[PDB]
Amino acid sequence: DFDDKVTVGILHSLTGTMAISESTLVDTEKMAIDEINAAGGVEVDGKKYKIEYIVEDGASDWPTFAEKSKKLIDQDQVPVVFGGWTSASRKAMLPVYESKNAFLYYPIQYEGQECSNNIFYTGATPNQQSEPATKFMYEKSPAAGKPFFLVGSDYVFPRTSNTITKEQLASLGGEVVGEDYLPLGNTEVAPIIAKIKKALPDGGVIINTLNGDQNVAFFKQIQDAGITPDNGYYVMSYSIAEEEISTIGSEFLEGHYGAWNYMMSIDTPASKKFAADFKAKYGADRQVADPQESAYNMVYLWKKAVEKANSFDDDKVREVLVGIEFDAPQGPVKVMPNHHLSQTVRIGQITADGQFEILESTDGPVAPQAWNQFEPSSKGFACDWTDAAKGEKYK
Ligand SMILES: [Ca+2]
Ligand SMILES: [Ca+2]
Ligand SMILES: [Ca+2]
Ligand SMILES: [Ca+2]
Ligand SMILES: [Ca+2]
Repeated sequence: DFDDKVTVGILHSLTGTMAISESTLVDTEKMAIDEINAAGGVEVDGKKYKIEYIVEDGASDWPTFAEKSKKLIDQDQVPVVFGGWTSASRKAMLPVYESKNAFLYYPIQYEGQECSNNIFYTGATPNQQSEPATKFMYEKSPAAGKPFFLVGSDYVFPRTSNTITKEQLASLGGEVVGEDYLPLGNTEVAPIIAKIKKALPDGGVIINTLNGDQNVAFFKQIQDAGITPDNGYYVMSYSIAEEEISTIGSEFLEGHYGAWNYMMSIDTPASKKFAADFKAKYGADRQVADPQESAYNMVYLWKKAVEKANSFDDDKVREVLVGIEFDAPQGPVKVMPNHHLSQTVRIGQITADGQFEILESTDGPVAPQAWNQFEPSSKGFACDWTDAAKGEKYK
């Protein structure tokens, strides 16, 4: 059957405000592991290893993400941890993975402005998400030319994302008329609705960087207040997709937008097979979306790197993972010298049944910019972990 076992770590929020988003990632990672095990496992030095896993609950709590990371690295001695969602959770974890010279694989869309030697990324950087989204909302949406109002959670991802949006929209000649943050999990949206009505009396663009289940209150409250597509108000969201939409109800999201690398509505054999397999394993009701596709790819990229390294030692796997390619559900993906993923970019409008109608797509994959080329501190910097004269951040 198999010669031996390897145990990997899985670390995600199964409780608290982020469980709405992260719970389905554990199921997707498990599906990649079960597919790999059914195909014969991972081959190292002529021997077939079964992939086993340990799942730790990060509990929507950043200090918990750091403590569970110490446990998986030092107690369980896993060769990789698949995990994280919030940039807060990842920033709390980063010093653990760096100080122990370990390996986190992180799948979620984020702000960039980071290039850890101890982290690989499958989530969009801003040039693979928010930069094309900003341009599409300002030039092509029904609110083209109108001002932007920024709403997000009070932590590093939304604050950094919105800094980049402000520089970009300034360069396009657009205007920001509002920027408000809610504490993560906070459901009191009424004061921000009053600010939107005063700043955008004739409709416009709302950039949503809310993370986790406060999104439920946000979409329900804005609709009840008449901040709707029919009244000329369009939301572009970066941190929810088909799974969360299924929990909230598509009646609340129809006509709003998203920007992702994978969407369940991609009409390819690879996309249809991923969605069919997920539903066959976990139920007909179950969606797939970008966060899940990102998490799925992590497990297959890791497995391809191990087989090329002929080692589970993360020191060697991290070296060899740069340049690994995969025929993913979204299309072809490639791990770059900056530890991020070249990915295809899609703009979608949410339909009555909670799918994206794909309106804009790149002809092929876009190279990720870890260091943002709109933000003044990062302009002209890159990351390249393959060259000792380059590293984390060089001109
Ligand atoms: Ca739960
Ligand atoms: Ca190590
Ligand atoms: Ca991705
Ligand atoms: Ca309508
Ligand atoms: Ca870069």
